[PDB]
Amino acid sequence: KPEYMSFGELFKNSNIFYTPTYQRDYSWEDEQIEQFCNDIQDALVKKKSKKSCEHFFGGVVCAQEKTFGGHRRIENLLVDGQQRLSTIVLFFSVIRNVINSLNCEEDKDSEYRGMILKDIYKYFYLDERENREIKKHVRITIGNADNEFYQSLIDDNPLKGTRNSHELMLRARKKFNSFIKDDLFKNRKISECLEIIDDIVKLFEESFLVIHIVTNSIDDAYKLFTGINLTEGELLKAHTIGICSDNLSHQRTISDNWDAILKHPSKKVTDYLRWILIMLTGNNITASSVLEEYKKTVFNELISKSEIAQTVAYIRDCVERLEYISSGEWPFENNNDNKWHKSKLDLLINKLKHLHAMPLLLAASFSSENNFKHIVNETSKFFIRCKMISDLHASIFSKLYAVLALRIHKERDRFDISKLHGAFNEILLDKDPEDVRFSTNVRSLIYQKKGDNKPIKCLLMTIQENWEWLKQPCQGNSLNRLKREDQTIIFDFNSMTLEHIYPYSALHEDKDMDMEKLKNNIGNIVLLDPTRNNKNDNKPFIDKKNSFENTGIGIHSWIYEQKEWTEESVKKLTETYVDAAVKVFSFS
Amino acid sequence: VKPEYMSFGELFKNSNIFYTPTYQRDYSWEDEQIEQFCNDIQDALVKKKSKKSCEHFFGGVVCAQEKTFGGHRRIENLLVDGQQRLSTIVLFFSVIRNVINSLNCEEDKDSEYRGMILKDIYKYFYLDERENREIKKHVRITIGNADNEFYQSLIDDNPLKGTRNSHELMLRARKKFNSFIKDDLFKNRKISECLEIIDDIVKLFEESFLVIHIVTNSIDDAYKLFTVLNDRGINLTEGELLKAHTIGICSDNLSHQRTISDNWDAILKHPSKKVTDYLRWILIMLTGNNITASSVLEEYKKTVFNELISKSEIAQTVAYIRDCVERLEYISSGEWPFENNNDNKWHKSKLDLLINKLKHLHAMPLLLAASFSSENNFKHIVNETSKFFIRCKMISDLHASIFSKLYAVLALRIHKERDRFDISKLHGAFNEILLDKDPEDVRFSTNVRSLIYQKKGDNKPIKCLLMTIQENWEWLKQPCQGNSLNRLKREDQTIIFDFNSMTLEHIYPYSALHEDKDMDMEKLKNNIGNIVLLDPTRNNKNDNKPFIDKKNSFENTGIGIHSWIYEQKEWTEESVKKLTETYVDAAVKVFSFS
Repeated sequence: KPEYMSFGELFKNSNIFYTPTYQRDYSWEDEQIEQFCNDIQDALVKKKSKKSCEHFFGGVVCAQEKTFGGHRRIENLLVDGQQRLSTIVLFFSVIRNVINSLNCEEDKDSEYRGMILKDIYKYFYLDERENREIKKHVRITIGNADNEFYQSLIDDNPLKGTRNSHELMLRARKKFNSFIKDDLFKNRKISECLEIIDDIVKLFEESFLVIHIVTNSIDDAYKLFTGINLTEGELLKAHTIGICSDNLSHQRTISDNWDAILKHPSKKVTDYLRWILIMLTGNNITASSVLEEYKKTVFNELISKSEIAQTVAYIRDCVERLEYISSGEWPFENNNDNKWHKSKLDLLINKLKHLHAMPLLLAASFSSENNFKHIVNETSKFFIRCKMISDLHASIFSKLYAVLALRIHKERDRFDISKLHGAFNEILLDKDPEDVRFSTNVRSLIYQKKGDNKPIKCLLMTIQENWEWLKQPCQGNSLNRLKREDQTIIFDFNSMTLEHIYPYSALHEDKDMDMEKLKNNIGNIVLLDPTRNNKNDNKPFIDKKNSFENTGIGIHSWIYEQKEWTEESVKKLTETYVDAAVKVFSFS
Repeated sequence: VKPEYMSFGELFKNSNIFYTPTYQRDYSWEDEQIEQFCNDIQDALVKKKSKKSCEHFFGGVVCAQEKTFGGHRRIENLLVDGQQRLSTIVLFFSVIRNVINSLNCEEDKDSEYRGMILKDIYKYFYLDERENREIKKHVRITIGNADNEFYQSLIDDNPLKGTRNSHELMLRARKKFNSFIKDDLFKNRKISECLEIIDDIVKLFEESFLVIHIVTNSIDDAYKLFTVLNDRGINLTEGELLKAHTIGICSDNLSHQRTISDNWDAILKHPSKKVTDYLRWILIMLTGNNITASSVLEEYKKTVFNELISKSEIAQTVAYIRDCVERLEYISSGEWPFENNNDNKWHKSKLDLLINKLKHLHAMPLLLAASFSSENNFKHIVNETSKFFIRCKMISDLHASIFSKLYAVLALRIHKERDRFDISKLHGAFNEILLDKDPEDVRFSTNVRSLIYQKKGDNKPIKCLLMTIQENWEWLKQPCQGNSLNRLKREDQTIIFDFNSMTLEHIYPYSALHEDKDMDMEKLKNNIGNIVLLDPTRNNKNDNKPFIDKKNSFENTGIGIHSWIYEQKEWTEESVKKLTETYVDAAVKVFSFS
């Protein structure tokens, strides 16, 4: 059935290729350039026996093809594949330059070299006659920052080179020379040497294929895979400037702000833009539709008052913050010690990798620093209960955080914390009526023999930090809990100690054969004190009691009181945990 | 100059029969995918009231082979990308069809506008194969083993009861489509108006909602078109693809097919990214030749899953692949892989640093191979690698390819040598790189020298440095011996620093009161020569006041550089210069492997 075409065919036909405006810099590194050569050689090797067909880079995606509006005969707005075609040309400039310097005394420069040279002419130029003049254009033109220098490389008279991409090209060529001269020519006579290049020419003609896909617009091409060449950032840079046509001032402001955004690499740009939008709109917009939604909501004509110019600058500022918050780091200046909350932000996204919260936090950062502080803290507690302890589907977070994120964006410092609780509370009533699913889970928590034990550690740590408020006689309201919570201790999971009250590993003297069934149950587990008290304990309860004498951790009191630790005392702690778990992870 | 497209309707007007590949992944769209599917419909409906309503959705339905000569129905299509979009159209029409089950016999529109629109839309559900004697109408979309049972039932409006999370998603999708047409669209509309929009719905899926049908040559090829950067409704990964290829080799010994099939099943439990990442890091370990993401499918096929290796080892490897995948589940998130009974907390903290705090994923093939070595060899690698990464990436900024070969080769050597590997190899390996990229330590040295305190960050670079010289201080001081193995033996493991509670003090004060504000010194204030770590426990810094009124901080403390600082009379530009050199010197010694 299917129709495929070789790379030669792409250049055989009268095609001219050119990149989009805002085409990203060349990005092929040695990993790509080696693979490009080794692909060749596998197929040279296979030549001796079996087939060399390779479906290279299936898909050279083109966005328009004007036969009367071309650059020369058929313009192609290359959306994906530019690198490959670009380098292929580069590679052939190397084949031409190596060959041209071969000795070639007898019947080669006379014959075979010239026959090879006409067959690759097509990778460099396309001749066209108007009357008596043979005007001839180049077959591929790359990004604006690069093209000038690339062309230089193809003319084998390179320019100096002003940036990374220029260099990345220079190395690929350096590598190509080594690949032909050293790795393929090796030790061979000119006739043996041409024979192998004639096979390279023939590979690109017959064996190396792609699917040539034509498309109606840049956006449609782009939609085929929603980012070596174009991100949403580049498309928005373009759209956004195109909106500010008359005002040549607003443009330069915008171009600059986008360039600062586009510096950062593909994945992070797109992910930031998504998060930013989710905030602004208050909807869990899907990855593909981000490009579309940006234009419908944030960048449009009713919108289009050169507010867009302001918004672009707002995007940058958001990006500058996200570089802190995406890596778990505090967005505000360091003076306020604020270490305890700083420890939460790190926990929340470096340790538990709860990125969903991002638009929340971003919007939070545009509120007050106290707000940010409380939002981070609480949003942890939520995530812990909801997905560390319970295993709810993450879609719980999607819609919740988006409205919140939006709320906070409008309300800023007049945003009040209580909104967060009610918000969290709603959701938790719906999915957990009487704090009964949360409870059953906390109850069925087992210590892990291999983990860092995040889920148990999160639970203990947090109740401990909200212990004082647990034992305050009445009300225990969540807003009071947030005012009267312990921030003096910054718990490190790496140095946290999780004690087995009935010992983890007991020998014959310690016995209790059917207490062994009980160990690992949460009820047989306490957070030891990491305050200077040093937890070098392996023994039975009676022996190891000094561990709980008069220490900073709340539940240690009642653990001391026990003359012995039995099946029943395990049940008695389990419920104490399960209880405070509920009061401490509930919201009002 | 005109490019080809086709609508979802044209797709279905032809005599197509769409099916998924074997092992096609479970249905994965959630409320954000469907809330978009719907908002797409209404905007086009709102744009119908003025301008054009064209819209290129899921451009790129990609089939793998075609047969019309002899078909189950006329034309059969193996879908490798598109299924999920096409499936929630069949779903969404089934929902319109039950919403035209609202007004029975009602006023000359049933046989006119309801019987008609039923048949104009009949096409998404069944394709009438008239056949030799008996009419055989088949369903026009099939979606791989897990769902198809439950799915077929739902469109019919005779739903089964869910057994998987996927089953719920479709059930939610149905339920949300219900609500849309009745509450968003039909909301106070004369049923004449209502039919008018149901009708104008089909017209979009006829004329306005386009795609690009691509026909590929093989499944591999269809997948190659997705080699780079697509993330929604993944129907396959290298994992699923590899399961077929590996089964296809181990077929005529069912013993292997069952053990194989169940392992990949266990593997393929994990979400696709983790799967393709894990698969690469293992291949790298198995070859010692770090290989482009874009080539993992093939390099698995001509290396560890070839025909000359068709020795039933294949099934043992696939099992091994799963051993690794279990391990990688821990290491990947910085969590210790061994039985954590034997405390080893300090090294645990270094793994969490390396993977969760500094994010040096490049190391996974190395870390993985080491986990198959002694837990000692593991301990030491995580340690020494964190040293090398701090040096090369956090302080210096050598480009990440440096690591790519270095680790690939090391991971093999560790895989091959196992528990009788010796650390001095890892040091040598590291040491060769530094002899190459930084022969006389001058690059690393100046980078250290020009480290500045950050007004906003966590200061991870300066912290990585001061903690690490701090932790190796009794070795920096000893009557000099200078051996990397020596350092490793003598190294302090008694404190476990938490970046969140670690304190960086400016020796000349951060914000100095004018009475104490020397101006030449301010040009230095944030330079590392004026920065020191503080005893985490014990003393806590709160004070931005002058050196002299501030000397109590260093007196009899746990951290070595304090002794010298205590000994000063004043804190001059000259004393700064001196410290810089000390830090530069400590670094060069603590961060080398000779």
